[PDB]
Amino acid sequence: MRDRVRWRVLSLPPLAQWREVMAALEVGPEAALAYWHRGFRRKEDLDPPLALLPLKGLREAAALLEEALRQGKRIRVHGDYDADGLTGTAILVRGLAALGADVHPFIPMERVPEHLEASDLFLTVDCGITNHAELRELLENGVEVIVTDHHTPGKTPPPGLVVHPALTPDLKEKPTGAGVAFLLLWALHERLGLPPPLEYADLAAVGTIADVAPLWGWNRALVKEGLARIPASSWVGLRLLAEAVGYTGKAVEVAFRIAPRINAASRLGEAEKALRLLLTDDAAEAQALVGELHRLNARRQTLEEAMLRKLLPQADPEAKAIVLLDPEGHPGVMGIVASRILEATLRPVFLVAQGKGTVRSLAPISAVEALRSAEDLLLRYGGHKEAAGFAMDEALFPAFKARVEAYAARFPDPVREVALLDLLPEPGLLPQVFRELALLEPYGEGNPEPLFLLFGAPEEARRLGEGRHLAFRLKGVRVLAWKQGDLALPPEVEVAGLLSENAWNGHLAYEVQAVDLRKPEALEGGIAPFAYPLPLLEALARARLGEGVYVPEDNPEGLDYAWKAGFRLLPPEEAGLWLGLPPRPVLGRRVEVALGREARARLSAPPVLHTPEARLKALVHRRLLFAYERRHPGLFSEALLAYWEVNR
Repeated sequence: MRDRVRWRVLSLPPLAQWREVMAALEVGPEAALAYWHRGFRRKEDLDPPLALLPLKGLREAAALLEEALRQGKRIRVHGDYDADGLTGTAILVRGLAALGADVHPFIPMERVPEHLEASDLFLTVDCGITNHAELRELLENGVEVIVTDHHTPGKTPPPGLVVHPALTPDLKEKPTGAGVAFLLLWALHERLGLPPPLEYADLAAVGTIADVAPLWGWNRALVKEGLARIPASSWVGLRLLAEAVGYTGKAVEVAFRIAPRINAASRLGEAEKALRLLLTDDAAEAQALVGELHRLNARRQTLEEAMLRKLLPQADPEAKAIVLLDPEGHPGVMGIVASRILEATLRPVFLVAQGKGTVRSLAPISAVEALRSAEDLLLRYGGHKEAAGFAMDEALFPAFKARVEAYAARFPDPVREVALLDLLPEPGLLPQVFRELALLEPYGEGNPEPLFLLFGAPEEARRLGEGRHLAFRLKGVRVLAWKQGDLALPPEVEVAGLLSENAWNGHLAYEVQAVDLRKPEALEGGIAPFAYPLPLLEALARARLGEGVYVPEDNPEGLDYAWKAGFRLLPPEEAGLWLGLPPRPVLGRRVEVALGREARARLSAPPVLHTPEARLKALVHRRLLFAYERRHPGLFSEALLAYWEVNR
């Protein structure tokens, strides 16, 4: 598990593009790197337009709804029960009610006859993509059907009007159920001559974060609009839930504090509670409902901890697959218990409780493809590569366990990657870099917060507690971390951490929150090697032995000791050993390079005149020294190409 983790330094971009990004966006090289990796290049990519995505079927549904409203038809909004489904349902229910629609909600064939008597138009939120047979509402008695969902569409769309992103050719946005609900309300507003329903973007944003959709393009735009409307929401229940959790406008707070409370209600059978919170305009009742979700959340956490405690100490080792059975375990919390086991384990995880099953997988193992490998054993099932679910008679557990364990063995051990943006800059530059990274927010599925690589010997190390937690400094910057089993740092450490702005007592401190920490190891990254870092003393020996060598015109102080000493001086393109850097590229040259220690060459070590693209050259220089000291051919070679260009 803690041996199947790889650290990769992210590639450097072409310097002409790098500079293009720095200029537009107006930022330094570190932030430009992150921006370039996430695809942001014009000032336009940071604030995409929140516009009406032209989904396929959207206009017809909008027309169909206009008709429903004018003709006073009765509408039933049938939504999914997770946060995305509930916020989407609230969007449509509040939205349509505001326009004089006769509309009510409904949240989960045996119910089809109820839907029939109670409704003229049937609106599904984040569901119904493969509910064909329910074609009776369409057939047997004239009930109009509108389907809005974003779950994997079957081989053929179902009856009634369907509004699905993955059914719109081209289109590369990935709106969720709440997002689609939001677009549909928008389309209806266009038809009626009304302005965009921007006040519903907070509800849309919540659902969007909850369903872990990619935070880019439209999704990114939508969330920025919504995160900002939350503090003064038009929905007192959402504003009150957000304050209860100390919301400060950050997407991470939604994903981890707001949506979980809504989901807890649902997973515990009290989903109407969460829905009502989103629909009431009475603050008193809203206040009370927030207490109720707080109690449901606290309950879900309690059960989740008990289950985790019973299960984690089990079938984990190096078992290709983790298949555990907990008979009396609550079905509503096993999904999160699987994820926590999966993370602490880097192995697919299968849980079964009260005849229901959940799967959390990763790497080359498709969660749903494992289940398929043992499908005749299940009563029902379905999912994707990372998450899947099923029902099964617990009697078939051993058969199931073996099947899926055998299936996972058909693959290589999963390996977790940690993506490094770059070396962390000198402490003096941390503030500006942090402010420049700021425009990347909101962080999330789309774009994760960037990590930096700090490297050195830990000083002023001080524990804070009686284990794990500690603090220390690496080359002038304070780093906080949870020493992963051992405490006491090796003589030298490598850290992958978040650059933090820690407010305390009215003053700010910029330091690193380690997400991972370890004894130096081989780093992934760089381009195809051509320059191989060679230690200075080793290089001078060979030079003295008479090897064909190269010493650049700069620092003729060294080029002198060479003449005096009689080195077989040669031009860089033909000598296989360099004691310094040539001014212009020399490729097609598999060579060995040395800088020194006192070497004038080693003066890629002095600072400059900051602020401008001087900060660029400095990042390149820091890199060269790093790759040189770590004897990393790829990173050195890559850093050397960028060095050639930042000097042209």
